[PDB]
Order: sequence, then structure tokens, then C-alpha cells
Amino acid sequence: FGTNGFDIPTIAIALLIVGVIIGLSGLILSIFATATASAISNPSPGTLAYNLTHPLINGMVSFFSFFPTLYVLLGVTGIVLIAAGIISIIMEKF
Amino acid sequence: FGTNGFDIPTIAIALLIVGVIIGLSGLILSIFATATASAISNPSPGTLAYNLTHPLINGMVSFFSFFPTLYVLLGVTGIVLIAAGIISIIMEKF
Amino acid sequence: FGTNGFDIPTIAIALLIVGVIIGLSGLILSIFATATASAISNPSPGTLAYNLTHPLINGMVSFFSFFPTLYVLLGVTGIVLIAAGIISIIMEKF
Amino acid sequence: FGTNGFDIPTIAIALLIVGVIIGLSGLILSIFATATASAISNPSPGTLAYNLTHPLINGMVSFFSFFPTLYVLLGVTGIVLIAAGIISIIMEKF
Amino acid sequence: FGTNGFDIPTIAIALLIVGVIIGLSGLILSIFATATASAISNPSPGTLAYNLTHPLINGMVSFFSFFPTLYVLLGVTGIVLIAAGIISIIMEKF
Amino acid sequence: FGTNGFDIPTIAIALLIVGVIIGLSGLILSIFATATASAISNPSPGTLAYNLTHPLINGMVSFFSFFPTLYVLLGVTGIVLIAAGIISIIMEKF
Amino acid sequence: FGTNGFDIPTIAIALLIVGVIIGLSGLILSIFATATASAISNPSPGTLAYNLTHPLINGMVSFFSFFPTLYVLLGVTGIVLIAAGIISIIMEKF
Repeated sequence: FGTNGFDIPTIAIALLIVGVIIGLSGLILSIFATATASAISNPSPGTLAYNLTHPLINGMVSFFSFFPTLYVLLGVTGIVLIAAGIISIIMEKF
Repeated sequence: FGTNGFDIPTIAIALLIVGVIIGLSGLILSIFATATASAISNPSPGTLAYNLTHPLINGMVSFFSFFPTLYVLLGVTGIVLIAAGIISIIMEKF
Repeated sequence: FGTNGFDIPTIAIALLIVGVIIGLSGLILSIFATATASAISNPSPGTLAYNLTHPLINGMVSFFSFFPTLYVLLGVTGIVLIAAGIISIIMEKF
Repeated sequence: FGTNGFDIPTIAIALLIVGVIIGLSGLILSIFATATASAISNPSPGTLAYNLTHPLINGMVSFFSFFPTLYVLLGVTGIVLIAAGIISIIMEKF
Repeated sequence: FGTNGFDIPTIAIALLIVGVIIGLSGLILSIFATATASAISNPSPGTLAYNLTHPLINGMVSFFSFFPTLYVLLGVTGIVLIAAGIISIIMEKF
Repeated sequence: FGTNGFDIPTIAIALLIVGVIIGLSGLILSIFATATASAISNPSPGTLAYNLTHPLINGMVSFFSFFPTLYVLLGVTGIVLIAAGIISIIMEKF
Repeated sequence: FGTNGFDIPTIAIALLIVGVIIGLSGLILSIFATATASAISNPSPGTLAYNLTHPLINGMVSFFSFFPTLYVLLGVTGIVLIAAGIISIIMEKF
């Protein structure tokens, strides 16, 4: 059901795959982050360990704050692909 | 699901991998730094050991303060990659 | 996840390695310097042993004072590397 | 849908491409500039570091102030192109 | 989208590249200059080291004061390029 | 982004390189000069060692006083280069 | 019941095995630790035996405090394995 490489069943399957992969990734990262939160303690506000450890958790927080827009762009990609498929169909189907 | 090398499943998997690696690194570095903090003591403000040891901990603090921006740039890289993928799709999908 | 040799997982791993190596070095040097401080005594201000020993500890102090800027430059190197990676991606990803 | 090289679908596609590229560029530059702002500190008004650093940020500000008119001219270019297309159509369509 | 070598997407990409390069350069130079400021001390106003060191920092200050106009001219170059493109389009598009 | 050999990215990169090289040179020379100042002593105003040593430090002072104008001219060179680039663009872009 | 090496019966059996092994390990370690606690006495707070023995029990306590996160990660591993199995099934079952 298509013209050259655009196959609606294939597209649906690909959507299934990406959705399940994203769900699994979120699950694993959340479960792991819980363990991370449990492991690290809060030594004191101003001792040696604080100086040694604070920037690491800051970098953690920053990167994980960067995740959302990555996911949003990844989602946007699919609309572009489906649109290109539609246009390619229309171009030479007539 | 892609054109040449841009594969949304592959991208999601790569994001999973980098996220877990960063979490593990933060965990290990924090755990190790706790041990470092425990090991070194504070001899005295002005004796021989102070002169011998202070610059080392200063270098420690400096490098670990450099970590955050490294992480931020590493995060920025992914948006660039996804954008390049989008543009490459658009260029020859039509 | 990259183009030619720029791999975000590889970069994260390298950061892990350098961080742990630097932590270990600081630990070992501090522990050793404590023993050095314990071993050497203070004979007298003006006797033979003072003349014989003072310049050595002066050189010790100087070199260890040189360490911090070495560490700072070592930290700066990584930002340069990540930046070069970003630019290399941008150049031919489009 | 055209005469020689003027194709309305092609023009619409080109507009899509330039719009998305400009959006992505703005996004990346803003995100990067946030990190730049975070990294650099304000040492003091009159010390060595101030003398060493102030002109750099001045050049930054100047160039980024030059961006707007560049964008405006880039926008103006498209009206010229479409107009040339219209005139070329009219010249030999009759 | 152009006539011979003037491509609006290419121009936007080039602007992206130059902007990011300039941002990175400013970042690196500021970070490095902070370390320079930390390293050098102020011995005394009139001793040997002062005579030996003062002209070097004077040259530093001078060159870094020369940077701004370099950046301004670099910015001016792009307006010239875009203008030449516009005129080249107009000349033979009609 | 240029015509024959004038490339704005290349120019920005070259500016980065020269700036960092100059910073490093200043750093190294200052650090070395501190050691020089520490090493040489002041024997007496009129003894043999004074006659033997004074002209050397005089030559040191003179050459280091010559550095500043060298740096200023080196800075001036870049404005000339950028100007030549602008004129070369204008000459045959129209 | 599978495709290449993913067998649900085999997975269930493996879960059985790991669960029983972990239970047995906990049992044995608890029983042994009870005997350890019985054997060692508390000589005095400040005598020779205290200096000789205290760090050993401190190391005991530390390592056994490290056990929990080891177990948590070991548990996390299985979710990853099952997820990889699911994705591998989906990839080529269609």
C-alpha cells in the first residue's frame, strides 16, 4: 500500500517501535535516578565534600533539563516525514 | 524509519545510552568524592602539611567547578544533531 | 551517535575517566604529603641541618604551588575539544 | 507549474527550508548564549581581569547587535526573487 | 533558491556558523584570561620584577583593546556580502 | 562564505588562535620573569659583581620595554588584513 | 516460545534462580554476621585493643552499607534485559 517506499503499515509499525522505546527509556531512567537520589547524601553546606560534590549534581540537573526539548524535536520529526510522504504520493500519482 | 542514516529509533536509543552513562558517572564520582573527603584531614592553618597539601585541594575544587559547563555543552550537542537530521530530511524528501 | 570520531557516549566516558584519575591523584598525593610532613623535623633556625634542608622544602612548596594552574589548563582543554566537535558537526551536517 | 525555472511549489518549499533554518539558528544561539552568560563572571571594576576581559564582551555585544539588519536584508531578498519571477512570467507568457 | 552562488539557506547556515564560532571564542578567551589574571601577582611598585613584568601586561591590555574594532569590521563584512548578492540578483533576473 | 580566500569563519578562527597564543606567551614570560627576579641578588653598589652584572639587567629592562610597541603593531596588522578583504570583496562582487 | 534466544520459560527459570540465590546469600550472611557480632568484644574506649580493632569494624560497617545499592542495580539489570527482548521481538516479527 504505497508507491515506492512509503508504506502505511510500515509507518504504523515504526510509530509503535519508537513509542515503546521511548516508554522503556523513561522507565529505566526514572528507576535509575531514584537509586542515584538514594545513594548520594547531603554532607553539609560549606565543608569539603560539598565543594567536591555540588557541581556534579548541578550538571546532572542541567542535562536532564535539556532532555525535554530533545524529545519535542524528536516528535516533530515524524510529522515532517509523513508530510514528505504525502507530497511524494501526490506528485506522481497523477 | 529514515532516509540515509537518520533513524528515530536509533536516536532514542542513543539518548538512552548517554543518559544512563551520565547518571552512572555522577553516581561514581559522588561516591568516590565522599571517600576523598573522608580520607584527607585538616592539619593546621600554617604548618608544613598545610603548605604541602592546600594547592592540591584547590586544583580539585577548580576542575570540579569546570565540570558543569562541559555537561551543558554536551547537552547542547544533541539539539544540533537532531536539527541537522531534520534539515537533511527536508532537503531531499521533496 | 556522531559523524566521524565525535561520539557523545565516548566523550562522557572520557570525562568519567579523567575525573576519577584526578580524584585518585589528589588522594594519593595528599596521603603521601602527610607522611612527608610527619617524617621531616625542624632542627633549629641556624644550625647545619637547617642550611642543609631548608631549600629542599622550599622547592617542594614552590612546585606544589605550581600544580593549581596546571589543573586549570587541563580543565580548559575539554571545552576546546567539545567546541571543535560542535563546529565539525555543523560544518558538514548541512 | 511555471515556465523555465520558476516553480511555485519549489518556492514554497524553499521558504519552508529557510524559515526552519532561521528558527533553529535562533534556538541554538540563544541556548549557547545562556551558557556563555553563566560561564563568565564579573571580577571587579578596575582590577587586572577587568582590563583583560571587558573588550571581549564588548565585541560580543557589538556583533550580536549587527545580526538584526543582516536578518532584515535576508528577508528582503525573497521579495526581489518573487518579483523577478513574476516579471519573467509576464514577459514571454504573452 | 538563488541564481548562481547566492543561496539564502547557505547564507543562513554561514551566519549560524560564524555566530557560534564567535561565541565560543569569547567564552574560551574569557575563561583563559581569568586564569592569567589569577596566575600573575603584583610584586611591588619599583622592584626588579616590576620592571621585568609591567610592559608585558601593558601589551596584553593594548592588544585586547584592539579586539573590538576587529569584531566590528568582521560584522560589517556580512552586510556587504548580502548587498552584493541582492545587486547580482537584480542585474540579470530581469 | 567568501569569494576567493576571504572566509569569515577562517578569520574568526585565526583571531582565536592569535589571542590564545598571545595570552599564553604573556603568562609564560611573566612566570619566568618572576623566577629570574628571585634568582639574581643585589650584591653591592660598587663592588666587582655590580660592575659584572648591572649591564645585563639593563639590557633585560630595555628589551622588555621594547615589547609593547611590537604588540601594538601586531594588533594593527589585523585591521589592515580585514580591510583588504572588504575591498577585494567590493571590487568584483559587483 | 520465542524468536532466536528470547525464551519466556527460560526467563522465568532465570528469575527463579537469581531470587533463590539472593535469598540464600542473605540468609548465610546474616547467620555469619550474628556469629561475628558474638565473637568480638568491646575492650575499652581508649586502650590498646581499641586502637588495634576499631578501624576493622568500621570497614565492615562501610562495606555492608555498600551492599544495598549493589542489589538495587542488580535488580535494575533484569528490566533492561526484558526490554531488549521485547524490542528484538518487535523489530523482525513484522
